[PDB]
Amino acid sequence: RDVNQLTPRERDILKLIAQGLPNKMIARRLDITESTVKVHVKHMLKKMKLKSRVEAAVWVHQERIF
Amino acid sequence: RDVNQLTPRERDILKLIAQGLPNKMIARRLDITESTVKVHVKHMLKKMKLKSRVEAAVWVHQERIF
DNA sequence: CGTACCCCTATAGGGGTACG
DNA sequence: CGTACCCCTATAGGGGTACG
Repeated sequence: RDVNQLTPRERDILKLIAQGLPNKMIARRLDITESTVKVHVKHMLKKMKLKSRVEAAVWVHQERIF
Repeated sequence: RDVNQLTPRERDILKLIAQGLPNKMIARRLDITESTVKVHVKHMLKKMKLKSRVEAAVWVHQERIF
């Protein structure tokens, strides 16, 4: 499970997720549609082999990735 | 925002959420139905003024509640 | 309090295609 | 890659009643 294997934008989303933001807020924050955010989210989840955004949030904090 | 304001069972749920577990898994781990888990989660969220289980997980880690 | 439902809407997520 | 949608099911959440 390596964070370097993610694309920049995927790391942008993971960071906002780890801060507790719902997809709609992440979209407004990055000024892109929720649709696009949701695409990055599932790509990130599959790559990192995580089952949900909460697991990604927890993982990011436990492993102090950011 | 104080963790002591929650009931014991609500802290039980909060801990499992901060470990990234979905409600169904929390029910099986605690040996209660998913319905009951959802009640505790709902109560916990309102009392702690959190908008989602993700904010609850992120809060627990940032403030090192547990 | 903790248990376990009911009702409903909102959010998330997993597959796909398409195109600068 | 990043964008933005399509499809769908799954999960989450907010209100309620009930009862030992």
